[PDB]
Amino acid sequence: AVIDIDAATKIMCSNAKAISLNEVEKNEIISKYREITAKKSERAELKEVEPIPLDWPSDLTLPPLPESTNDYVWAGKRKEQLIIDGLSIVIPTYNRAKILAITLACLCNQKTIYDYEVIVADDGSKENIEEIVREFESLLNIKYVRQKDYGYQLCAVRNLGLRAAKYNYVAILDCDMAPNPLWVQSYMELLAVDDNVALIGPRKYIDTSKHTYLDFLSQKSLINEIPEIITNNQVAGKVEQNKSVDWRIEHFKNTDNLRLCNTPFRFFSGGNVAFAKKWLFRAGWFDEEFTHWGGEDNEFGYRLYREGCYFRSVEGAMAYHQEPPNITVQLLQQKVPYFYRKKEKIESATLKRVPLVSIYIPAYNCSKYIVRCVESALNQTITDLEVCICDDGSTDDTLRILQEHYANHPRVRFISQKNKGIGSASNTAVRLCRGFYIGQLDSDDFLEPDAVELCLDEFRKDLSLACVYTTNRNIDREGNLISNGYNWPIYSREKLTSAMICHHFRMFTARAWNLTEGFNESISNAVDYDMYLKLSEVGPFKHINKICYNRVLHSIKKLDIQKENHFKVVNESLSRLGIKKYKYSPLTNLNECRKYTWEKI
Amino acid sequence: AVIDIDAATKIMCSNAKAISLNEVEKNEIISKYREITAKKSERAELKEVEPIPLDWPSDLTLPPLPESTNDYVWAGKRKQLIIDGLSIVIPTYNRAKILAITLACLCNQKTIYDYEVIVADDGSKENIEEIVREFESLLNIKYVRQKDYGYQLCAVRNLGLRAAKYNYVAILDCDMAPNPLWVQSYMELLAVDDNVALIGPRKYIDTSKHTYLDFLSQKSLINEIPEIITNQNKSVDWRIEHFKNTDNLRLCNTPFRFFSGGNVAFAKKWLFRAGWFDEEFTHWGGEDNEFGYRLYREGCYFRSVEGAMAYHQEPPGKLLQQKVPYFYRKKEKIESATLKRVPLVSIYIPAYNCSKYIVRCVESALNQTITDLEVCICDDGSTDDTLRILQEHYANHPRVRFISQKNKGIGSASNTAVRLCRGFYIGQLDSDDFLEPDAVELCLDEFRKDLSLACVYTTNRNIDREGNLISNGYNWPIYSREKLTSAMICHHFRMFTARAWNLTEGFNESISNAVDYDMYLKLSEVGPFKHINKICYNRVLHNTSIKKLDIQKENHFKVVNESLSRLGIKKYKYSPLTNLNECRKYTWEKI
Ligand SMILES: CC(=O)N[C@H]1[C@@H](OP(=O)(O)OP(=O)(O)OC[C@H]2O[C@@H](n3ccc(=O)[nH]c3=O)[C@H](O)[C@@H]2O)O[C@H](CO)[C@H](O)[C@@H]1O
Ligand SMILES: CC(=O)N[C@H]1[C@@H](OP(=O)(O)OP(=O)(O)OC[C@H]2O[C@@H](n3ccc(=O)[nH]c3=O)[C@H](O)[C@@H]2O)O[C@H](CO)[C@H](O)[C@@H]1O
Ligand SMILES: O=c1ccn([C@@H]2O[C@H](COP(=O)(O)OP(=O)(O)O)[C@@H](O)[C@H]2O)c(=O)[nH]1
Ligand SMILES: O=c1ccn([C@@H]2O[C@H](COP(=O)(O)OP(=O)(O)O)[C@@H](O)[C@H]2O)c(=O)[nH]1
Ligand SMILES: [Mn+2]
Ligand SMILES: [Mn+2]
Ligand SMILES: [Mn+2]
Ligand SMILES: [Mn+2]
Repeated sequence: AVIDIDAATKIMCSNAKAISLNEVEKNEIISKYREITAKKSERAELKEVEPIPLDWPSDLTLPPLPESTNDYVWAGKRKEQLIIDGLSIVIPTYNRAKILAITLACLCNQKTIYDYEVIVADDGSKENIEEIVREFESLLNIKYVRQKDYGYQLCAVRNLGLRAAKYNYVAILDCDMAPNPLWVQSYMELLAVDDNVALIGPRKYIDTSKHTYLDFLSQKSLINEIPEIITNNQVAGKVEQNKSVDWRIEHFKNTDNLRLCNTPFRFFSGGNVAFAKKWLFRAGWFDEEFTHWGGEDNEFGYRLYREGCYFRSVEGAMAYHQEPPNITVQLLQQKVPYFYRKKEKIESATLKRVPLVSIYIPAYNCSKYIVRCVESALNQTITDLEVCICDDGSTDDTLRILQEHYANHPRVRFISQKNKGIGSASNTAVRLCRGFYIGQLDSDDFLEPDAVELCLDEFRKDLSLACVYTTNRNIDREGNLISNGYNWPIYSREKLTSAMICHHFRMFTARAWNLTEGFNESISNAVDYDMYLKLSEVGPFKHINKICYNRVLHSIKKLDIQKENHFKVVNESLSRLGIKKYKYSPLTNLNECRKYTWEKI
Repeated sequence: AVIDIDAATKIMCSNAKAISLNEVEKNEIISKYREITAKKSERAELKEVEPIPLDWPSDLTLPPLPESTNDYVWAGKRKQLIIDGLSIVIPTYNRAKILAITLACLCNQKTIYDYEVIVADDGSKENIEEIVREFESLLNIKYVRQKDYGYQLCAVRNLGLRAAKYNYVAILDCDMAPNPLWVQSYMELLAVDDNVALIGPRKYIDTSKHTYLDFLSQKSLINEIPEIITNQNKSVDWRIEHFKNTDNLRLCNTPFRFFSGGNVAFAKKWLFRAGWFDEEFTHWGGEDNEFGYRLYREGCYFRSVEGAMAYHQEPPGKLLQQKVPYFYRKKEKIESATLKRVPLVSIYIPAYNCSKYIVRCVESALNQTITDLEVCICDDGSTDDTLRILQEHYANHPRVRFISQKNKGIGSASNTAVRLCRGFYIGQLDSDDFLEPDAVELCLDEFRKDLSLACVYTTNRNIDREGNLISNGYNWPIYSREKLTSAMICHHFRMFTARAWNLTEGFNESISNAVDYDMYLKLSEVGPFKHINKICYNRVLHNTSIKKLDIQKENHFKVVNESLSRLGIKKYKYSPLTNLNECRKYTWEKI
């Protein structure tokens, strides 16, 4: 032999090539994998303690957490000016002019206080769409965008309009989705209060066939009067017809309009939605790689979620789908890791467009202990992950080593930058990660073969979890054991705002991270505590009591005053919670002391 | 019952009003101003020195400044982008036959970069869609349309630019038939340096005799057709004469004057940075010229390309002053003065607990020999009432604008105050200090005398927190970059070009002190400085600094210099010649 890349990854690339590597080889490598990721994290010393420090004030109560990952009421509380100009409404159209007409009519009948433009988006229609639009030029503040015919390009056309949209609030409407008179108002009135929430309107099905667009401009309510169509469903051999309905509405009333749902994107359907345009630049636009089978909605909604955008249902946004003359799970799979992606076995397992996990690593001068650091994650029971490193202007071979090692690794990705400190390094690396579950791994340390896996099981139990940390063992730079890391048994916010109990190896929901101000780039240290204190405000944490992190154990007078300094700021900075009646002051005037006192002000 | 604002402004807010003020009420106000501003800055002590620090390494030569504010070659040297392609927004209004010919010419483009054609239709009566729809199987053509609500050129240009999907855009009046090497000539340059906007030359020709089809088969006809006389010996792009003297503008200092939305190409990033086209316009110009100005102010460069020739087809039987002070603005007197929309000058004041000395500050800016000036104050999360003072003082002032943010250092307040300013000439004014009534004028003069000039600065005399004049401020007789890179010789009052600033990284929001020395150092690289040897600044002198902080002060200092490691200097390090903390003596260690 000589040198190489992990077997974990080796197998996936093999399972990929349509030309089967000889079983004899494949097996030999799989085994080598199985044995290198065989050890199991060893549980830790079972302790016993005071959940919420007694010293903790009995008049102080941190702002209650959110009741789910999409709880927008709680998001509303989070205090923290905007321009409420108008609502650019994009209507994707492929022929059906006589219908776009009706939809344009029901858009003339809008009783709202907001300015709204209608952007008819034509994706290479055959019928003459511009003819229609011109007819309305005298009623709506209408615009027309067109792209040539090159297939089914809804995502592409959706993008044109949204691009053409001039306001800060966009809305999307299939050309067959006739809004009700209160559509604009309903969306806008909510987008004006919270712009971090993507309103989703419901729908009903109507056979608008017996009418022309004139009937609607006339009867400015006719749209709410036309009977919902009926469906001839086949139930076990014999026919059963019922009133076709929006399958989502049932779910809407059972989640308080998705305020409690932990997977709102499952209901996001671009045929009638509204949101702040800023999100397009944050989570991207509709994926044009999607064919007519769909998935683009969920996949888009997912990325909205992964950034921190919320989801909400509006009844005032009811749209009417005009009657046109199964296995979605296999469509997301690749681009939506979170809820949908299920584990494959190394044998049949294969690389993923978007990894389920992203191990970020801030690296500065971690010369020799960095190739050990990266393989400690590439060699994990969870094969569906990636490693993103950020060279913080190392003054040593670090970066050079990363290249002659990972410059072509399908599962590793780095980025160099001029040294800006540890707070930054991270932001840069985290931003590099494309996965939903994100863990921390410093340069000189290294993990345990099932660290990531162990955390992953905890996220799956409570999809409300924002973070999950394990415990660690203090290690010799050389690699020798010399202690077991501090391990506070149970997690609670109070204990956190009293002492840094988030032992190392941490894992957080990218969405949760995005709901935070990110890493603090102006402090020499206390970076971890800050980030994780910030996280505690976003959601609950879960601690596993096993040793999954091997940490190297690596104080000149003046310095110290900084450390003490930083530590207390962090807790104070947590004024974010709108807490001003107290203050976490030191109790002593010593450097290495951490004893604190809740002095009132 | 009496109590109000200030003079100069008072008048301006009048000369504007539509009710003739009793010349009496007025007059006195005018004397107020005159005597309140009739003072002039006394010359500064005369010193004799040696221009370049005699310690300057012979083998150290500072990278040469640009030859003109728009020297894109220099810019080029200084120092992965996604070169997706070109988005060509073609503003259309009928002339459907001409469009067809133009589109036909874009079909014959010989280039390697990918491109798209967005037809921006501003209320055409004719069937533009038909023409677009015709060129579908030849061009990636998108077609956008807005209703006829008048002459909305800018409007439509923006609609299209918004619809652009690539990182590079281009505009071409519906009748501007591009030459075969157009798209290429632009991308070629755009891919190497996206901080320079490309201006294309034109030619007027007769097109009626043809049909868009001719140009499709005769891929080389638009070049053979004869120039005519549009409404010498024929009609010629007046700009072309200038394009060959200024070395394609590389030497021009008012490049925004040759900017046409009929034939240009630039990095879309600019729309997002200098603003889009100003829809507040009517039937003619100003836009091309005003948008270009803004670009200019945001550090953009203008370079006329030749290969981007375009042919202006002949039609069938068919304002600025407010927003542009750098060139056109005319220093007009007070009694007939006014409030210009876009100001010519802006004064930024980082504020932090200056409650006791702030009104005295802001005021002085207004009470200047200059009328077209503004003040942009940024309260850096003051603890005291600073903010309230400002509020109930200028919360309505038609020449003052302020803002609040949690205290984050001086390097931040600046980057925020300056980022707030709207004028072209920016001057620094510290809260507790106060300027002389003619300092914005003096500086303003020097700038008039030279446009290569990036910054002009005077000198000052120190003051007692209260007002008692203490000692006269330091003064280096003559400027030079080599000197500033050896010790802060850039005294206080300091005015620099908005553009200059924009060519820099702004203030350092990470250093307790030296910020000042870091900006004018960052600036000294972008352009030349002029030094007015007259006292125009009165700065308070606040006392006792305990050793510890004095330990970082000297630290920052040196860092600032070295930090000017952007000049690509790798062999020298500006180190100390003493471990003492308040010492500033240096040595050039050859590394
Ligand atoms: C009520 C509902 O479940 N609506 C969704 C459903 O559409 P539907 O299954 O209701 O079919 P549909 O034809 O109404 O959806 C087509 C929508 O896409 C447009 N179109 C169609 C063909 C074309 O070549 N270009 C084009 O832009 C057309 O303008 C219309 O707005 O499934 C789609 C999957 O893509 C979208 O997620 C729709 O929002
Ligand atoms: C190459 C050139 O010399 N261009 C400038 C010159 O054009 P011209 O004097 O040649 O004016 P023009 O008749 O070519 O019209 C200018 C452009 O505006 C468009 N248009 C016209 C009327 C309308 O209601 N909507 C509309 O979009 C039209 O398609 C054309 O693209 O002077 C104008 C003053 O405003 C513009 O600065 C043009 O950029
Ligand atoms: O300017 C820096 C300094 C440190 N680090 C990294 O931040 C982590 C923590 O710092 P270090 O090991 O030096 O001490 P630690 O902070 O680990 O206790 C390690 O990844 C360092 O490699 C960094 O990215 N940039
Ligand atoms: O946290 C601060 C501290 C000061 N300043 C402003 O910084 C400028 C210079 O501050 P300082 O007084 O320290 O500078 P000096 O007056 O000492 O030159 C003054 O206008 C202050 O009002 C600020 O914006 N933020
Ligand atoms: Mn449909
Ligand atoms: Mn370490
Ligand atoms: Mn013209
Ligand atoms: Mn001061």
